[PDB]
Amino acid sequence: AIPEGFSQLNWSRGFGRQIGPLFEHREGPGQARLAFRVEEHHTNGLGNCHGGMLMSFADMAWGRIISLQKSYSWVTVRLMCDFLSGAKLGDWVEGEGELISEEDMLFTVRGRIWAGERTLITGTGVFKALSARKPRPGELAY
Amino acid sequence: AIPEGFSQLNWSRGFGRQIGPLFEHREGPGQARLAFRVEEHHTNGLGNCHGGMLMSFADMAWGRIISLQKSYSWVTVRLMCDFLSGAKLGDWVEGEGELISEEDMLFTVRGRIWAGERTLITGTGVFKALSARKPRPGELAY
Repeated sequence: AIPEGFSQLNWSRGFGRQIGPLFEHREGPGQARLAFRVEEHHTNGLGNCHGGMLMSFADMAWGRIISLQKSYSWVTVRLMCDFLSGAKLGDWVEGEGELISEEDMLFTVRGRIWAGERTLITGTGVFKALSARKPRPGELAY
Repeated sequence: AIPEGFSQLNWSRGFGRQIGPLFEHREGPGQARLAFRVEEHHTNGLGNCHGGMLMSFADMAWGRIISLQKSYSWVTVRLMCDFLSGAKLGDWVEGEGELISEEDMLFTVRGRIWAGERTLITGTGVFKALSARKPRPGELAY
């Protein structure tokens, strides 16, 4: 029962699959959102989401902006996260960034991660767009 | 062939196992260091370590300070990472923090992650120590 508007992302290999399952919001309003359900392999072994998981999730959730806007490959240059509250096993966690500025292909994204009415993380990411790649469904270039 | 001074950390479940294998430095000089070898499940599918992996690794590497000093459970309150260079498949990556200050159980740790002579990440973590837990071998309380 995936929350309305979301569909599962599918990787075959690499780090996204290690930390999945992750979900992306469909095209239109809320498209910039990713989500995940806290599962045992996300946790600290004690029923709570590991903060390292939430940072990895913020990295991907907030960088999603650049993918959608440009369909460029990109790399994190800076990531800053303040942790306000925790997530537990089975929480539906969501993440989104807002694109504030771009200078010479450095995109600054202000971001949040939340689980319902609880804000888990507030922070800022700076991502460097590298070069054009094959567009993916839902991206502007697709 | 684990680099001299390191032994594999072993988890049975949870997020550390998802992102392993990780290694910890033996007791004595360098004890505060963790390490990992970049494997395919760490990468971006293109031979390079995902930046989200490196942040998760920094979280655990830099918080290791509190574990060693206190054998307290702890939680990340703030994590800030500037990414200077990338790691590739098969690189031996190491991470360590230096404990700068403590106020009322918030421990501020200045940190680095490196692969040989390359610094991958410089940053700062603030960790909140929560309560005593069972000491682990190599920790001060053990």
